[PDB]
Amino acid sequence: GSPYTIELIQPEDGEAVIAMLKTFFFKDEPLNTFLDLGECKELEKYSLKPLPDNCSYKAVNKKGEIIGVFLNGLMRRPSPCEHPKFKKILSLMDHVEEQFNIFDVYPDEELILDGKILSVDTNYRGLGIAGRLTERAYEYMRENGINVYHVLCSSHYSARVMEKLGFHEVFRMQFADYKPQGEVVFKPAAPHVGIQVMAKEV
Ligand SMILES: CC(C)(COP(=O)(O)OP(=O)(O)OC[C@H]1O[C@@H](n2cnc3c(N)ncnc32)[C@H](O)[C@@H]1OP(=O)(O)O)[C@@H](O)C(=O)NCCC(=O)NCCS
Ligand SMILES: [NH3+]CCc1ccccc1
Repeated sequence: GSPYTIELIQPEDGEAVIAMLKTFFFKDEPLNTFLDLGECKELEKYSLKPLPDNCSYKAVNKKGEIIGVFLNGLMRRPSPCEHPKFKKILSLMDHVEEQFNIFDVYPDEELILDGKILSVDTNYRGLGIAGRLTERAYEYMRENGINVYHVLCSSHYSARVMEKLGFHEVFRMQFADYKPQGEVVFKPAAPHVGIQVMAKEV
């Protein structure tokens, strides 16, 4: 009996979204937790960047507070940062993109939807809000003729959200195996075993 709405995130929402992410995602996404991310303007800018694509969604409670967000942006088929902790995360994301091209799985797709930042207020977890946020994007995909939803998960819990919705894990990289320059960079808490790249054909 905790009602909420699912709404498109507007440009004026940037501040509220960042406030929520700082309380939750910035502290409790597993890589951020492992590194103890702290203040990070670069992740703020990173989070705001896809908003103008108009396919990022917020869950809002009966008090008008944001209790969940899924920030998404369009991702195109490829063709030929001072914050020292976020730099490591960014390098990991570059690395995955170097080792796995989602577009090889979908050779006839030019544009796909990329699920970038997913966060739900701890008090409201286990109610399927992340799933509701994810499904909302299907409406956008259908309107725009987008066929694939790609979500790189750094959490076993977000991977579970995607699995319930019928996403399949098309690439796994275990953190224990990520050793750029020969040494382990990340050792997040179990059950977060690795990067789980999830894809749905909607
Ligand atoms: C990942 C996250 C967005 C899921 O949101 P959610 O709305 O709770 O999603 P769900 O209700 O489907 O729960 C997913 C799974 O989380 C697990 N979970 C972790 N903590 C939980 C808790 N406090 N309450 C209930 N379930 C929890 C459960 O295994 C659950 O599976 P199940 O309910 O089907 O048995 C949320 O856990 C979160 O914000 N985590 C921290 C930030 C993060 O890791 N983001 C994703 C990085 S890719
Ligand atoms: N998709 C999750 C990856 C991630 C982890 C931490 C900061 C930004 C992005």
